[PDB]
Amino acid sequence: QFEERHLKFLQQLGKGNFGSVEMCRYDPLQDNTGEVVAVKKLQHSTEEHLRDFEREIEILKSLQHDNIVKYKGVCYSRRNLKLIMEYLPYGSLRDYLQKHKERIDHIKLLQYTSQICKGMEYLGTKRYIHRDLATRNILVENENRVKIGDFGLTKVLPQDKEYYKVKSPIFWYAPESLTESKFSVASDVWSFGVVLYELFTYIEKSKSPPAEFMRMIIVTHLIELLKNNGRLPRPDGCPDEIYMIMTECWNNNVNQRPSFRDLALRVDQIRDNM
Ligand SMILES: Cn1cc(-c2cn3nccc3c(-c3cnn(C4(CC#N)CN(CC(F)(F)F)C4)c3)n2)cn1
Repeated sequence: QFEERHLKFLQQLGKGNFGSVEMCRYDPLQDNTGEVVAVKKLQHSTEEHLRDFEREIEILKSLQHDNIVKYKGVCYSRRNLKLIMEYLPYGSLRDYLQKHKERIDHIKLLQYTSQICKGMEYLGTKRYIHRDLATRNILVENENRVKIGDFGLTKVLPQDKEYYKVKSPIFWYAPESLTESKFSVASDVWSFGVVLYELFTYIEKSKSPPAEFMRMIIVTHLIELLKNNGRLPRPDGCPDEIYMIMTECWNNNVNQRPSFRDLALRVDQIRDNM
């Protein structure tokens, strides 16, 4: 339990469609000497958004893993519920890699890739489908650790099904998520391939998945493009096996995409060889 009176707004960290993350000092002693935390809150007073936010909070609370942002608790002002989590001083991987592209080499990129795989494999064991796997949702803990930092779109698989139908980051979506709104471990694997692309292009704005797909061309055009095996290009200086991994994640057939256990095995091998 966290007291609103002891939660001191420090700075804006990020913003989404219906939420925002802030850096706060949590100090019961009242002299700004306590612990710095990250706080997620909703933008406005809504019921459909609030119901989704409560489900998201219970999803995060249920997760305990080295590569998943740590849940700390909740803060009530009932409405207006706030999610308290650990603050990761280096911020998003999307921004971090854009800022330090000169200093980060392929071994480091493969270290981050492996950790994303491990975090994803753990989601799988819980039957959770992330649905929003992108570098913007990965946070940097330190130079040797990244964590999946947001679960706003995360769904729980039905007990008897390998997919969840929910009626959007379209440039990261698998074809069946675009055509049939079907989300699975396999569509999270497709999105992982897009993350691998993002990392090996060092977040070059002109080479981003929206930039590239729009040049190759909206949901209707993207469906046709993917059906005709239009794909993101090979990033400049890409190691051969990393491009083959991307290609395999992007198979139109759900059943021919690799597993997260196997991606972790393959990425660790490519990294060890270099
Ligand atoms: C120096 N520095 C540190 C940070 C920092 C630290 N932390 N520690 C926890 C979370 C963050 C974040 C952060 C930024 N964006 N995000 C999100 C995407 C994701 N992970 C979640 N948000 C979703 C919505 F709540 F806004 F809806 C966007 C999170 N930024 C920014 N600059």
